[PDB]
Amino acid sequence: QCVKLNDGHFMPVLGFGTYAPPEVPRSKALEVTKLAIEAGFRHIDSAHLYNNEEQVGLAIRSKIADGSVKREDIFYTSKLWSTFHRPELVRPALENSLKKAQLDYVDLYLIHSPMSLKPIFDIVDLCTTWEAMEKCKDAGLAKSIGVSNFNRRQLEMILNKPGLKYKPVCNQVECHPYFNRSKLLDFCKSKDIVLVAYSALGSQRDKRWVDPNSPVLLEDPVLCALAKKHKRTPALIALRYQLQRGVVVLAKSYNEQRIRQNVQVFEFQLTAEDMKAIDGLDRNLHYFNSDSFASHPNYPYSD
Ligand SMILES: NC(=O)c1ccc[n+]([C@@H]2O[C@H](COP(=O)([O-])OP(=O)(O)OC[C@H]3O[C@@H](n4cnc5c(N)ncnc54)[C@H](OP(=O)(O)O)[C@@H]3O)[C@@H](O)[C@H]2O)c1
Ligand SMILES: COc1ccc2cc([C@@H](C)C(=O)O)ccc2c1
Repeated sequence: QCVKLNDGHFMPVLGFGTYAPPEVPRSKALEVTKLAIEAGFRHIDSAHLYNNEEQVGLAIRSKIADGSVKREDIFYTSKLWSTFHRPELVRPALENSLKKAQLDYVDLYLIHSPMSLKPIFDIVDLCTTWEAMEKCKDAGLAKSIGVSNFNRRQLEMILNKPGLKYKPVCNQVECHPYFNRSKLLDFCKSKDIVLVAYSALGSQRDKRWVDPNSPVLLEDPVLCALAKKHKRTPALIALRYQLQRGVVVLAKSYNEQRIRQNVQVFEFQLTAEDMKAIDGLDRNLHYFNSDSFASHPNYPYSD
């Protein structure tokens, strides 16, 4: 299934997450992105930060060359990293991501984070960063442009700026049953901005940012009980939850079985009572909980 964005392009509602930590060889991203596309994923989420755009791009070009898909069938996202917020650095950074992937355009280019870093924090008017993003859409470098990790206030700042040409099409944010972003999702729906959920399966629990004492989302007893009722798995319940909320959902897996499993989210439905039960789990838990974000002047979870 796809969703129609506010600029008239379409986004597949289930996306493949490609981040793996540096202990995973870079060659894995090539293999698993091919597996994802063979499984039926058509939306692939990457970023300059992930140090994998060469491999993810090759995987996409590999699947086109062999006839499985056409370029126009794939929705490829990359993200502008926080050391490149100054407007003069935006287009060169996007052109670098395109060169690494060996693609002519990205379907989606996002501001990865509102928290600017020296080109150690920076201060940058994100409205000027946005104006540079609009120019990248105009140039045809990106079909669509959006943001990531923005709160309501930061999103309004873009929506209210004088002479705005393009609204962000989405806001890709941490979102799952323990931090379900209900109020932000309502705001996004009011503005025809799609919410894209990352860490929808509870994150990779990487020690750099996630406390290992935090509860493990896929062990949640309500999710396990719904998995048992539907004869599915807790991951599938958590992905289907987002789709029935009107949220576009990413899922990372580097495991061949689980990659193929995750596309089963299209094969069943949760009832109103099941959705109410999952909505009940919300507990303001963001897994990314680190001094490196929390001390930033533009930390999104300040509101
Ligand atoms: N915009 C941002 O700032 C931002 C931040 C974080 C993430 N993201 C994007 O969102 C993507 C997804 O988020 P994420 O990487 O935190 O991971 P996730 O999608 O929350 O996945 C968490 C863990 O779930 C496991 N998993 C996947 N399918 C499963 C299944 N069917 N059953 C049981 N376990 C399963 C995976 O382990 P295996 O690999 O072992 O299957 C994965 O490591 C990222 O890869 C990246 O593309 C963006
Ligand atoms: C709250 O704000 C943020 C900002 C950037 C983030 C970047 C990542 C990277 C590692 C990613 O895209 O995977 C994760 C969490 C993040 C949270």
